[PDB]
Amino acid sequence: SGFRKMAFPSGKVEGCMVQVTCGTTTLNGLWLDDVVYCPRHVICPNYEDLLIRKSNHNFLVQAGNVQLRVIGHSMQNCVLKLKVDTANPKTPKYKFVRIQPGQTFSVLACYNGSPSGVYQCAMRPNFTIKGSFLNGSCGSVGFNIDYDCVSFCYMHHMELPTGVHAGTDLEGNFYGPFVDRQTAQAAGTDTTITVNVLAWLYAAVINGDRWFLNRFTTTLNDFNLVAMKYNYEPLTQDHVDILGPLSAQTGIAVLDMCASLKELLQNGMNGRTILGSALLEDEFTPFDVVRQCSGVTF
Amino acid sequence: SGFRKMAFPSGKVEGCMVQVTCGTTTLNGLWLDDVVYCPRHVICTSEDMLNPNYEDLLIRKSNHNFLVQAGNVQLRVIGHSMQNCVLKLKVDTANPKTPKYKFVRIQPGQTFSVLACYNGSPSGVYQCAMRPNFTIKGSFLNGSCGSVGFNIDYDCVSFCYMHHMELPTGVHAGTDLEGNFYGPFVDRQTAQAAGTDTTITVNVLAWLYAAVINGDRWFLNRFTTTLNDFNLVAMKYNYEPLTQDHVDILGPLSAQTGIAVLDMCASLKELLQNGMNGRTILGSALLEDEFTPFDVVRQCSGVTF
Ligand SMILES: CN(C)c1ccc2cncc(NC(=O)Cc3cccc(Cl)c3)c2c1
Ligand SMILES: CN(C)c1ccc2cncc(NC(=O)Cc3cccc(Cl)c3)c2c1
Ligand SMILES: [Cl-]
Repeated sequence: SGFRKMAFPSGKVEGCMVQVTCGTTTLNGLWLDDVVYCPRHVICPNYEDLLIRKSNHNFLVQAGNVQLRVIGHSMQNCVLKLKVDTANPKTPKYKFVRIQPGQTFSVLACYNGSPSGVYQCAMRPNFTIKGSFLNGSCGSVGFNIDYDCVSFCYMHHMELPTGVHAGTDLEGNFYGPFVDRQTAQAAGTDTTITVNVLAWLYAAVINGDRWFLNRFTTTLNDFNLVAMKYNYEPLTQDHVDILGPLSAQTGIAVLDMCASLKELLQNGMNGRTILGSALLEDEFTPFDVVRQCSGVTF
Repeated sequence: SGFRKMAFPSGKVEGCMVQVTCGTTTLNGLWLDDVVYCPRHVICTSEDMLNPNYEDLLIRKSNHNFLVQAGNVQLRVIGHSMQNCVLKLKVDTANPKTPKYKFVRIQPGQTFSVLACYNGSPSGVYQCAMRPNFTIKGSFLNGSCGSVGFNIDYDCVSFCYMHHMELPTGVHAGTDLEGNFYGPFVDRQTAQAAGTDTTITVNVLAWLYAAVINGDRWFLNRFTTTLNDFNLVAMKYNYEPLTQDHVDILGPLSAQTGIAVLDMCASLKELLQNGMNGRTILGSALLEDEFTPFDVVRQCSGVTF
């Protein structure tokens, strides 16, 4: 029993974190095989013009107490790839994957190439992440683990004026309409991840919290008309299908759980909590709920 | 900016997790140097749990009855001893991945990271706090026994908890790494219930200072209070008493934000009376008590927004 915001074990990623220094800027790099990946703003913009002026020895890469030798450099979108003379002996089995808004991942926050903490978060529908990052955190990475393979999905680049964070996949493509430069950029209006709130309501039922259940059902169209009014993302048939296993386990149809959610939006919690929360939680996917209520190991 | 429930990186602990098997029971062990630490109830059957005589059950076992598996490698047990509610299995191989470590016993209100494990394989990491009633609100399924709680301030792992059991309310009970239980619990299937839980007042105050550091001041007021008047009001909402030690510990956060501890106590009193009125504090609609003053200083910026 119990339900916590759980991150993947970070060990396989900790063994890849390095410190990258260029001039006065120090940030984090990800060392996989003989390449160190880091945000291209470490050279700071006309990034090709700034990069052409740099030589290999201008990039100082430190792995623990060992200085790595940079033997080449190239840029891929907003990510700088530093070829080093030593392959990381701790390189895990890995993939670079681009995630969708609503999907969750673990973040290993780092400063000076040293991991300081791990937390779980979700890619918001406005493509920002509500992270916890201070100056020096750039280059910290987001990941998921499937079996023994680490899927790297995020690299931290910047903090927006509202305190939320923006970054790229490991191929340097930003999530959201953001650019790596000091300009007037703002996070768009955010919405609630509906399929994740539904998954969290199923987790609450599995853990013995059923006060919000009712005898009613709804159509997908009527639910979406209600959901649009409360700044909730539309629920698609794909979301209904994905919630199938949780529906079969608890005996509560997806549209029956939607009728519970509709009543919670229209009337509130009335002084009650669900899984120790007074707000509807949207940072657990249906897969996260099934995994945490089954004990899958890595 | 931002404020998350943050756990320590778990790598140094993952390299210590092993699977311990005795008869039909399989649970987790912590392999440090040449010793595997695990809950002594691994030697029990479910029938034995009502009134187990661990000394009588242990004397009947030999080294080769304990199967220890580290990854895909079987370790050889060359000795065994019991220390309180933990079993210490001497093995013939020292763990090459043994980090710099200490065994520390924590007090209620202290936080720590938990690496939940099944069959010696880590599945997840989360942050939690030792409740005032000595239980932890964890997330554990069957097979999680032996999973450990820890802190990693600098490069040294301080092990503070080993998971032993789940109480009827769904909360969890366990021991320090010397086998002494936190709370009035026993590793026995008997009528045991968690005592009435309370809110960790000093942690809620630390979290209110974190909110001010991050730029939010809506909950502040023009009042102050005495420590005694604050405690009289706090006890009525099931909040732990705030001691002079707690006031002293909050000193640095008070100096950084410019808000006296008893001035922040007056804001908390008002929050308890009024509720949040549709507002949130650091993205939460409830008063959060699982961040210590030390956690806030470690996570938050040194410059107040
Ligand atoms: C310095 N400061 C108070 C913080 C605090 C917190 C910060 C958290 N994350 C990242 C930071 N870094 C940046 O956003 C630097 C930056 C500026 C312009 C463009 C880009 Cl791509 C990157 C933080 C910076
Ligand atoms: C079996 N099951 C549904 C769960 C679920 C969840 C569980 C979470 N933690 C531990 C479990 N294990 C125990 O509490 C076994 C036990 C029983 C009586 C006394 C002792 Cl010392 C140990 C869990 C067991
Ligand atoms: Cl302590």
